[PDB]
Amino acid sequence: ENPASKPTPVQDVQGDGRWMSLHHRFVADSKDKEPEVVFIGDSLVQLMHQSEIWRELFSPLHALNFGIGGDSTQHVLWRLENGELEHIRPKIVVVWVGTNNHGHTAEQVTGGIKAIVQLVNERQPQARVVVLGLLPRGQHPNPLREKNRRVNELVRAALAGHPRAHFLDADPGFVHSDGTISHHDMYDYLHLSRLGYTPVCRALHSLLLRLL
Repeated sequence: ENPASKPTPVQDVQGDGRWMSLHHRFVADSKDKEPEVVFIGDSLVQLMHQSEIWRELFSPLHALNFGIGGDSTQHVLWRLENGELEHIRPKIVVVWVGTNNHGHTAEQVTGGIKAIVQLVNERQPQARVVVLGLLPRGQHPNPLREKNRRVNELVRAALAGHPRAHFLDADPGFVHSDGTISHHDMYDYLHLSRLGYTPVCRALHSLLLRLL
């Protein structure tokens, strides 16, 4: 198997069960709410909710945010199969995962992303699926930049022929001419500051408004 597309939960090796607590909260959310849009993915999705761009741009859309820090594609796949898509009928599902898939080749990660789109197409066939490109990372040029770039190419190629599947590259150009990423945009060269989220969320919001 491709480990990126084999659904599996995160095993708790620390002891406080926080991952499973989050999953259960999201399952409860889906059970009790009627979102038009659901966002699912890793910390880039999760921390988008810690506003203050979420309330102005995405709350009005009737959205649920199921981002979980540290998740790889297989974790998101498992969550979608194990309750987070139940009791809802969203118009759009936004997917943003793959940067945490350490140990998986770019091809494998792409396979994971395609599995997530397929699952969504099966369980929520009426929904359009938006997949965000993986952002660059690291202060200077490094292998993860090339990897994430390659994933984006392969995913873009994969979704090109997909009527209601949309690939969005939300990168406004975080990697500068000198090859650096500014801590003003990504405070730790991975997670986005408020300043970093602005153009990303702006790009997403526009697309969501078209589709909607």
